[PDB]
Amino acid sequence: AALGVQSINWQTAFNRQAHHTDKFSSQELILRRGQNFQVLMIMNKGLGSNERLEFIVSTGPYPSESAMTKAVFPLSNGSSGGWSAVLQASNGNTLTISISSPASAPIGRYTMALQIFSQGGISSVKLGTFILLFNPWLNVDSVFMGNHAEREEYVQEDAGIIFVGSTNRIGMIGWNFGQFEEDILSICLSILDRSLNFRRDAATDVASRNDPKYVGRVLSAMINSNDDNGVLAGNWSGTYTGGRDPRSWDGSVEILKNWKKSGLSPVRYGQCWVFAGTLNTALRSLGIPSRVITNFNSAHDTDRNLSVDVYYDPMGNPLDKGSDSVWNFHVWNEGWFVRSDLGPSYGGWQVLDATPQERSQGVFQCGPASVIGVREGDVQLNFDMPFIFAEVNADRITWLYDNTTGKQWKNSVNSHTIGRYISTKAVGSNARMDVTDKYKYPEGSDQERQVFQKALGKLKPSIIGKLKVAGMLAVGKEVNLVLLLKNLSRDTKTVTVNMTAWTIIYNGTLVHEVWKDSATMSLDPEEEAEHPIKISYAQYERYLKSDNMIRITAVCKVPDESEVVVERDIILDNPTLTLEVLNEARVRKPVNVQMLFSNPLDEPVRDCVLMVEGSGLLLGNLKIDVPTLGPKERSRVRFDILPSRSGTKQLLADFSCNKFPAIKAMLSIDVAE
Amino acid sequence: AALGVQSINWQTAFNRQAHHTDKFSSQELILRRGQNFQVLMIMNKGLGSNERLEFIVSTGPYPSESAMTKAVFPLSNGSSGGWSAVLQASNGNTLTISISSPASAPIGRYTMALQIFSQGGISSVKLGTFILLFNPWLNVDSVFMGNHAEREEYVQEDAGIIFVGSTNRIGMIGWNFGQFEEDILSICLSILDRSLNFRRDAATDVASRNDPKYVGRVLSAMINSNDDNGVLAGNWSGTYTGGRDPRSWDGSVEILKNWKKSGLSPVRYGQCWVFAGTLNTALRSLGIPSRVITNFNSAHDTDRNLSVDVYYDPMGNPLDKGSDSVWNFHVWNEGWFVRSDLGPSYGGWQVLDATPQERSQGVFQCGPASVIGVREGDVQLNFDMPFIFAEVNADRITWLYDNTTGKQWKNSVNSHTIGRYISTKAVGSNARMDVTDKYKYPEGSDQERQVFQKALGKLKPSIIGKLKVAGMLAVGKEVNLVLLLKNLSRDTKTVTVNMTAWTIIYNGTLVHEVWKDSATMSLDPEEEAEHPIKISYAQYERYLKSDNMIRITAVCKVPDESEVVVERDIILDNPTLTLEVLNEARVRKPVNVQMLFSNPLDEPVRDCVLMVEGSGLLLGNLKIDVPTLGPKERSRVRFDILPSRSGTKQLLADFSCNKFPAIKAMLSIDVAE
Ligand SMILES: CCCCCCCCO[C@@H]1[C@@H](O)[C@H](O)[C@@H](CO)O[C@H]1O
Ligand SMILES: CCCCCCCCO[C@@H]1[C@@H](O)[C@H](O)[C@@H](CO)O[C@H]1O
Ligand SMILES: [Ca+2]
Ligand SMILES: [Ca+2]
Ligand SMILES: [Ca+2]
Ligand SMILES: [Ca+2]
Ligand SMILES: [Ca+2]
Ligand SMILES: [Ca+2]
Ligand SMILES: [Cl-]
Ligand SMILES: [Cl-]
Repeated sequence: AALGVQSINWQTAFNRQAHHTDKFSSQELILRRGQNFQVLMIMNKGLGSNERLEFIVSTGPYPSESAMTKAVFPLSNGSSGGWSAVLQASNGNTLTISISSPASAPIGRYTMALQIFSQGGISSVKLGTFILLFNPWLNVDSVFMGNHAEREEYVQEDAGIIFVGSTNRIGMIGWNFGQFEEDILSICLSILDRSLNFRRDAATDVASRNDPKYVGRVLSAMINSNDDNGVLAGNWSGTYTGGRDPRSWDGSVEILKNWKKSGLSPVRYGQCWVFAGTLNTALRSLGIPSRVITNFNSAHDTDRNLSVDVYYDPMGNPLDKGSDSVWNFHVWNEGWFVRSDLGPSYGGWQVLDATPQERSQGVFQCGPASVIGVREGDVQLNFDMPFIFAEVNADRITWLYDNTTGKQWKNSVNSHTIGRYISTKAVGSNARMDVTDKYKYPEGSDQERQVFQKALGKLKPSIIGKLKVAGMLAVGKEVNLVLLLKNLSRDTKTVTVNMTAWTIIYNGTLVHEVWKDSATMSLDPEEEAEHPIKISYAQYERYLKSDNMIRITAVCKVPDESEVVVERDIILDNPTLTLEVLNEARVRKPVNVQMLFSNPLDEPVRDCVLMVEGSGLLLGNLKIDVPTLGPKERSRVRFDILPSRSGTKQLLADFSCNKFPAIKAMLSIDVAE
Repeated sequence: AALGVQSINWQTAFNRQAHHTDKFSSQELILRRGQNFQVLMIMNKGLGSNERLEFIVSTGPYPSESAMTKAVFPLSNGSSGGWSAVLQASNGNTLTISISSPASAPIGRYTMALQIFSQGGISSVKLGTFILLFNPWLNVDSVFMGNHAEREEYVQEDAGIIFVGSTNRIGMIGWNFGQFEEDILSICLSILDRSLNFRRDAATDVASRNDPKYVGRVLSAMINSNDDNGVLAGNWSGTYTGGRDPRSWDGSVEILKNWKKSGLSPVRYGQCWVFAGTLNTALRSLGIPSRVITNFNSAHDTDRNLSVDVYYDPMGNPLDKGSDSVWNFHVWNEGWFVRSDLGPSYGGWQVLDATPQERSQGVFQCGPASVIGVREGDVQLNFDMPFIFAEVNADRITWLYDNTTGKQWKNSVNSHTIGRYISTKAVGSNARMDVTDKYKYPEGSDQERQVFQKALGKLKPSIIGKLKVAGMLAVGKEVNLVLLLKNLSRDTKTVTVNMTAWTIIYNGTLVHEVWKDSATMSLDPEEEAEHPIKISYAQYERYLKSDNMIRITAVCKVPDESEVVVERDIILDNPTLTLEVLNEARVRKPVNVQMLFSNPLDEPVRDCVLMVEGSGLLLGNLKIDVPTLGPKERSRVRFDILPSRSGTKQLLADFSCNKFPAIKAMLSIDVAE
């Protein structure tokens, strides 16, 4: 009887454990390239001296050996370095075989078949399928990350922290990456089979999947629905009808599953941190060490001159006049891998940004950009460095613009305001890790100025004032500020002060004027004076958005002297939302939790919805409808979670209502077992 | 100045599109009879009311008006049914003329001249030439085929399917008719100027080219080199030195062009499907709807008694005795046209056979034969009905013959074995369409025997055994069969079993004995016995031909009882050969393809040649030399094809080496615009 296969034991638990892929909820054989895995093949008879087994693996719709998307190798001792199979032992008709794959193999879904040469004939049968990912544990793999602690954080951690807020009050929201949640790995993999690149040339695309630079750039494009039926639809208008307020999301899970479930229609809506969290999930799921980065005072230089313009009118009104803009903050990602295309000094963290800001080669894609290169100003290197360098270190010019006279006139230039407190979650904790020094030389140093010039070269008053915050700033309470002015001349001066307050979106989008006022003051030499700014809840509540941001401006003028513009963006805190576990947490053991929220307003809050999730704590997202809550009353909502993986877990919740959209809350929980 | 032509616009693109002749690669004006075409004739002046224009068309070496091979008609309305010219419009000196031809005009190359009567004189000038073909679109043309799908398959399709194999397992080979390839039409037209009929009387020949029955019969003679320096030299010997193995060809293109390239020397070598594929090409190019028919168990009755004899000796050897013979299968063609010579009930499909088996009027020609007439047994009607009727319905007599005693004796008579699974490619797909019901009444039905007698009238054991296949049959593997015997007697019987195994050509030609064995058995009443028949690769490899067929025979004798003859022809499969395109296919876009072949033998295969072709995919035939391939090794050959016509195309390959002649592969490819 001709040689043949009766069955195959993939020893999935054993291999996935050794390959560090055991956390994915999938039942599939998930492996990482460049590392051996062992299988048991039960034949119908003993391997004959004149018989031969040839293993065949292939990925993509057009597998070919020349493209490395297909390999044929014989069961023969020794490793060719690339694909190979070694007969480790024979017991009866069972063959213990060790299979090896090259460190540079394309990632993705593969099929394995067995060609059998026996008795003057040939037979072929499919053995099965498996998934192959990047290997951060393998020294020769481009995504190699040697340190244990870092690799765990940047690859194995599914709970994260993204910094937000403003440079004056940095905050943070929890984010459920959930790369191990059911179907997430599958969906992230399917993204590559849906890109513009794949539709253009599937054979070439699949072959390029052995490159983190290529995979990274594709994802920075596919995470946004722009140009390719990607995942997230961006919206910075303040009005999110037809979707969800970008701030209500708590993780990447619901986003990706909704994308797939909707037949791949855009998920509405997202803003930069949503794009980043989702991209991070994809990157970590595929094996590319990655983290999320927050840059405050992030500039969008559409001019390629490393300079951005902001405008105000004589009355102190901020204007949306230039195509460029400065965001309170912008979030993006960094992937870890060598850069064979740039050289040995440019490996390490690489910037990747799925937020659609600047078109690259016609489409909304961004990165990878060597962070090391950005710091040195080597903006001629791929990819998108001019733009990225601009985000972290463009100069900022303030202009005065009077539409009535059509006259425009330069006021000042700030070369240190843009690119501050660049942050990312610390390894092993929620602390804030400041990586500003990695993106650029110190502000005020001759070096950052030399680099700026270098980068650009490649691409080409009596009155002083200050806005100070007085007392708590929280949605529901009145806003109290103080404009402090001082006369630094030896002559008494008369200053005319025009002020305004506008609610804004975090990127700078102006929503509405909520307050304005003018005043004239008499200041003797050295005299210091102050003008109080009071904005009631009744005045700002109507036009305040989930960003809880307000732009305060004061244009001060003295006869014969240029205007003095005093700026300040303030952020009002949301009332507190709390989560509490009512007992010890143990895996597979139900634990009661309760949400607490007190309405600080004189009116009730309605249409209250509580959204809860957390990988390893709850399967998917829990949605709970909470009844109208009277003024000064408290809502107590109880629900049960069911831990599934022991360790330090993160439970996140969002509480949205008519007067308070997207109030966030997070609770760390230690699950034992 | 006298009236004269300045230039003429044949509006080729427009007229060919209307005449359904736009697919031919030629630059010439190709038209179909009975349909008008439009030309623009720019004269040197206006057409005077006293001037006159006479058009003159002519075809052949002796253009004659009474023979319809020459026609003179005035530029005046009133379509005289046949040739005519109508002045549709006059703009400046440009005359828009519409020319009509008769539905019964002779096909072929025509010259068109113009006679001008101006200013009391006469001038004459040649306008140009055009090609005129049959018109299956014209209701009054004898080749008319009203159904769209059928006409598209039988006239416009250049990719085909020919069924082969045996009654025990019907296979199929792809064939590239290529009627639209460069020079093919021209060559097919030239065949008519090279026939015995043309050389005999060119004047009458060309005049007769208005008759599809005539054109059809001529081609059935000229496709074979016999008697007239025709195209193909047949060879059924198993040895093809000095030419190509009949099974290596993939189409009619290479064949016709070679015929022309060699100064009309015979192309070596062909067998029935090759003659048929080539004839089919000629028929379709000239405009005669046609398809290829495969008849299994095809009989060659040379005695005209509708009976064929097969002989075996006592030792179980098949013998080559008697003029007749029974082919495992035989291929031929059917053309579609009315039969004015036979009557209203005999139109439709007409048998045409270019394979030289039986001379007709001393020439190797065959048909047309009304298929409807064959079914009815109307064998007195032209042409060659006795022979064709016998091919599909002759009775088979099995004889025993011992040359040592010179004695011969009947063993059995079979009236159902001849003419089975008569098949043709389905319209629009590669499915097998069985047309047995068109050639004869049901085997076993009273009618079938009524017609058989009618046709002939116009011309004038205790042991039962079965041969069964044990395991797969493939060139390289051993052959395993079993002779199953059973004694149906009430008394114990002793049976002597003599067996043999002969490699054969598909037509019955005996090549060589590769195995023989004898055994005597004693079987009790109802007892069943089995005798194993095992033939190793070494035993048959030396005598197996490209046909890959072996004839197994068993003559069982019991004292006082007649011999029981058990027969079984088997087909060994060739090792697999596959083609795979590595991307989408689009017009003018080069796309890579890969050939996959694995050597199953313990020895290497040499002289490896890969032949590839396919209309609309490659211009002509691609020839690739493949390096020697060691045992158990795989050959990885890559090459590019260049789609030139959108639609479903057919790629064909032939891989020949010393140990494996003519391995076939076929791949359907969808070419986008
Ligand atoms: C120079 C004095 C002003 C700076 C510190 C003021 C004390 C508290 O700091 C305030 C916070 O309380 C406030 O909610 C946020 C939001 O924008 O802004 C900070 O500057
Ligand atoms: C009675 C035996 C026929 C029943 C089918 C048994 C399964 C395989 O059938 C065999 C094929 O494998 C073989 O290659 C061809 C060639 O002639 O002949 C068939 O009978
Ligand atoms: Ca996109
Ligand atoms: Ca700019
Ligand atoms: Ca700076
Ligand atoms: Ca001939
Ligand atoms: Ca006969
Ligand atoms: Ca019959
Ligand atoms: Cl998954
Ligand atoms: Cl031609």
